[PDB]
Amino acid sequence: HDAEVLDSIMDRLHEPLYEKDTFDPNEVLAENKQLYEEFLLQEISEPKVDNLVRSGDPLAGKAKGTILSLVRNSDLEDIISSIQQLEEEYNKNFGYPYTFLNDEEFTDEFKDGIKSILPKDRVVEFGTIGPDNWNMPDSIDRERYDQEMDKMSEVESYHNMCRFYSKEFYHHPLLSKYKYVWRLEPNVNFYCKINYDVFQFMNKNDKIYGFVLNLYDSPQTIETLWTSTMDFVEEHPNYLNVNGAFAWLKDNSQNPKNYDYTQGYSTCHFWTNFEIVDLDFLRSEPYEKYMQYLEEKGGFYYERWGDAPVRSLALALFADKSSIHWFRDIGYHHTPYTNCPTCPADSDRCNGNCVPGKFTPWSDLDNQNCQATWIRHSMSEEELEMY
Ligand SMILES: [Ca+2]
Ligand SMILES: [Ca+2]
Ligand SMILES: [Ca+2]
Repeated sequence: HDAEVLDSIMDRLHEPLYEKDTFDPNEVLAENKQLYEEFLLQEISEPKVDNLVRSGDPLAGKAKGTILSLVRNSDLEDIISSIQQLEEEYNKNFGYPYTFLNDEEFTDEFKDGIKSILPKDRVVEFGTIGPDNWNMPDSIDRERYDQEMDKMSEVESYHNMCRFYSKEFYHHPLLSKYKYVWRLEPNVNFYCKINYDVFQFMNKNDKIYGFVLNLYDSPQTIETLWTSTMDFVEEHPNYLNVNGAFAWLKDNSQNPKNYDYTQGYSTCHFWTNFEIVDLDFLRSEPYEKYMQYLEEKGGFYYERWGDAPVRSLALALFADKSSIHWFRDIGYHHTPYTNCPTCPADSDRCNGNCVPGKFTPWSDLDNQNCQATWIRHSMSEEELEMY
């Protein structure tokens, strides 16, 4: 980068978005609820773009994409619930395959249970994760881990999962053939019909990532993630994209404590239990190098670094934010949050099982919402008018 542009990014990354003590977080919270509400109460239906691929168009079903679920055998019924909703609101008209991964061996009953609730011609693949692509690596000092996890109270397997979903899933052999994943978790809800091919929408409009919910994280899980990340970026300034979502990373105005705790990160992240992702990005040098650097720091184990903030940092820093799409139209819930859009009055696109704009039923969690920051600072001119 031109030194001036780069310098100006570095400056922004080293200072809070709003000067300390020039704002009251409670007023910021209210303003932000209001901004969120304006978007959520707007009547929308689908992206206002040219190229949407309908069900049965020649391009429908032709993206190299899969729906991906990381599961244990005991998740069978919960993942079935999610699958049925996904099929009902979207995939019954497009027929993308499912890929299931598990750190243990899948049982035949899991597999048959899955197959029994999908159409006969729906393609499903089940893959085990090699122990060496899951387990705590040798580079981690286990007693140091045990010590840190003693204080922090945890399941080792949760740490493995976070790491796996940060840096390994996209290397799984079953995924080598795909460019796109729609990540699906157990026990979620979808509320609204999607009548265009989501992957083709991504490809045709150059979106590398899609999300529905955007949240604050727990700062104690990621104590040195941001500081380490800052040092990484200073060693690889060429990985920065000039239109990174830098303000979103630096917004200290709603939860200034989260910012102080991390010494510079809002903790805002895409809530990755839902994600649509272009794997070219995760396979690209900046993302792979960042993952190797976090692997070397050990924070996946010495701290509790979630795949969400990790993914989000990399997306914010190494890509143009205008390529990150907020799927406002995908009504979605995973406890305790819901993205529930508003339809025109005559529309049956949404099934009526979510209350439009009701982010969570527990108003104490309202300040975990980071969507307003995303709207205010990260949405490109195109994204702002896209619905
Ligand atoms: Ca400067
Ligand atoms: Ca620095
Ligand atoms: Ca430094």
